[PDB]
Amino acid sequence: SGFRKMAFPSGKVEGCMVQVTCGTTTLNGLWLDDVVYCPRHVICTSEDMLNPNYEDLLIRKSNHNFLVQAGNVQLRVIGHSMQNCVLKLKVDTANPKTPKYKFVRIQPGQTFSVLACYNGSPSGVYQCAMRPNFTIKGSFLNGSCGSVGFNIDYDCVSFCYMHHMELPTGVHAGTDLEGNFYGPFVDRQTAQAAGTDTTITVNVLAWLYAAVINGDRWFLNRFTTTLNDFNLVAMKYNYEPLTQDHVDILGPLSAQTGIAVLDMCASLKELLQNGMNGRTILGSALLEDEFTPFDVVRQCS
Repeated sequence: SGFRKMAFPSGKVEGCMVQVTCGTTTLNGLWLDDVVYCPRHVICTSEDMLNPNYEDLLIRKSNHNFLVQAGNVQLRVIGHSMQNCVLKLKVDTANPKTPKYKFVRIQPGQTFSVLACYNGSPSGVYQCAMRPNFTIKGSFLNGSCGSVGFNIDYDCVSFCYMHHMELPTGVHAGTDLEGNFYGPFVDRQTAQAAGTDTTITVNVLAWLYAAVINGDRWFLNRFTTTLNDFNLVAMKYNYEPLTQDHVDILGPLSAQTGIAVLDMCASLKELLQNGMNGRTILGSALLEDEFTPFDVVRQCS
């Protein structure tokens, strides 16, 4: 019983976090085998941040310009190279704690765990969701650049995000482990802002299934709707369209609970049109959209 925003256990990632210093800029890196990954803007200075030419900035550096610290052990850099917006720092020692791992890019609407780190040292772990507009609503303070986001499956860590910057609404932007930004964001000072966002409909429905699995049934009703007329109401409340694939993915939950997907949609339609009238669902007074069908199945079922 119960439902919480649950993150993956972080040990496997914690053993990969290091501190990378260059000039007076210090931030976090990820140490896998004999490579350290970090945001390339570690090579920047404040007065070249408006319009930096990273290729020029990097060609002017030597391996000894990069201090890498793994706890108390200093790691000797024996090479460096740029891959898109990350820097790969070759070091002389393979990380003995390297887990089995993969670099995966995630989709908007998918969730992951973030290990917030400062000066190479982990601070906390929380669950996140990639918003439709390719930002994340993280919790990050100065110096959290380089903290990573990940998923764990059968002992293998799929790294999907490295933190790079905070946008003006206080939401966050980063790239995947190959250095490619999520969204239309760049690592330089511009007017760039988060675009408009939508609510992740399939997650909201998954979450309503979780609730039913946990005994919250007040919002259910005997009605059913077509996928077309549901999406008519969705598009009006700034919800993403629902698809047959969404319905298929919701299958396992629908069958476990006995509530057909389109029946639950009738519930959602009602909730959007009249609010909750002072009631809560799974401890929340608003529709939660940062729980995938996978997440629910993992916690419930």
